[PDB]
Amino acid sequence: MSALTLKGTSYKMCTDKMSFVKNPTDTGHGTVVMQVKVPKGAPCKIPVIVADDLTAAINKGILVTVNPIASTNDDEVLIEVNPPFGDSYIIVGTGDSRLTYQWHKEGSSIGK
Repeated sequence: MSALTLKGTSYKMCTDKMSFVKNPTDTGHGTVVMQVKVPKGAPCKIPVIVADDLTAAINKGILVTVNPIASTNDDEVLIEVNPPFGDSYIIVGTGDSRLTYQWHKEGSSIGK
């Protein structure tokens, strides 16, 4: 939700081929912890989104740590995210270059 900084407000997009160096994992502390990479051509404030739609038409979840910036185009980094209760797809990137990872939090379609 745009009630906090990094959600649809403004960023210099990454559009070169991103990846997870570590998939998101539910900490039980209210957070989902991942590692991500950018490879070349990309000065960017790395677009971290959370959706129900695989494309970030919805803009559900919050950045728990700082939203980082690729100042070397190969930059890779620790990020934590926070969905609300229930379903999500964590999304890393913009362009065809973006990836996603499915996560459900307790209380909608499953109990954990």
